[PDB]
Amino acid sequence: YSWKGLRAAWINEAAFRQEGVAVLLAVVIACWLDVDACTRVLLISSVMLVMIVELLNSAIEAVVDRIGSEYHELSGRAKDLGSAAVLIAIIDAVITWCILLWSH
Amino acid sequence: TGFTRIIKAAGYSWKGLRAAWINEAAFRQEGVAVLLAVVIACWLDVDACTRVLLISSVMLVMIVELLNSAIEAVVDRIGSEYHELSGRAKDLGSAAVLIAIIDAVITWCILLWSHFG
Amino acid sequence: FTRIIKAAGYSWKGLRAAWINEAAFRQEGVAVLLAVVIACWLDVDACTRVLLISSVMLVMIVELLNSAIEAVVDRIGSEYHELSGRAKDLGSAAVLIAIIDAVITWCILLWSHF
Ligand SMILES: CCCCCCCC/C=C\CCCCCCCC(=O)OC[C@H](O)CO
Repeated sequence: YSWKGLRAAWINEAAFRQEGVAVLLAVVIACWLDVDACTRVLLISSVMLVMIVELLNSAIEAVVDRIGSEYHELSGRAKDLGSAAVLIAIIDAVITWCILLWSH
Repeated sequence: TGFTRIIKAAGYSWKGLRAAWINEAAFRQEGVAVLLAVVIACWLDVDACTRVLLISSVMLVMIVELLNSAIEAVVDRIGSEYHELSGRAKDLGSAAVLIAIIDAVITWCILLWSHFG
Repeated sequence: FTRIIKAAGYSWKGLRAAWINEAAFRQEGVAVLLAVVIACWLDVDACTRVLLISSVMLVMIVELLNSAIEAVVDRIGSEYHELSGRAKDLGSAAVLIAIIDAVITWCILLWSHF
């Protein structure tokens, strides 16, 4: 269950690949710069959160497709809603870094 | 076509935000509360760590609520095919949102009560 | 206040159902209680105390959403006879990242604290 999903998300969508490399990249940047623990955590928790949400949205997209092939207005709403949840996570993480980084 | 997809899903997301605000009423109310909290945190005299924690905590609520709205949208969709509905998934979704708000409340209280006397 | 009690009730019904049905959620429940007690016990600043709790809270949030997704699939697969756990896999991956995030948070904070 755990690892099975992580791989499929990495093989299929760049939206997870781009954030995936970002997560690794963010951790490196956080550890290199001399900041306090709270700042170190907030920078990686933000980027990892986007990955967390992206995985959940990817689960939503998977269910919608399994049910039917009809272009229904409710199922289409679901994939859009989940897509918005990731957007906020991206926005939140971007806002997070900018606020914290502006010191440096 | 990677550059093209950047605006593709941007359209989906923006359409999702519109869809949430119009249909979901709980998203409307929390958004009011959240947007207020964000502005307050943006004008509060606090450190960057405190400022982020104040904004992120209420932002998560919006993120969770959106996922709950997506989940409910699937249950409501499936409700077309099958007559009976436990509502067990929707209850879990509501639970998740609750914990988010609880977290946001606890985060704010702890951060303020320390920052303040 | 007309409908907000109903919403909260739904949230309670879900929490109680998750506590009984899923024993993994039971483990995460104590983890939050632990995090709260540990953070309040140890002499730490507000920002650190929040991050310790918020991490474990985040896991619990994701687990509830994951359990909600699984509850959807378990309704579908029961009647469709179609059994492809693409959703339960991605859903479980999302929880794992929450776990990892909590561990790193607890590591990074406590390592700089001591
Ligand atoms: C350094 C701090 C800021 C960066 C780190 C935090 C943000 C996540 C990383 C990259 C954003 C670009 C990659 C994602 C591109 C869009 C993905 C997308 O739209 O995915 C479809 C849908 O929105 C969901 O399923």
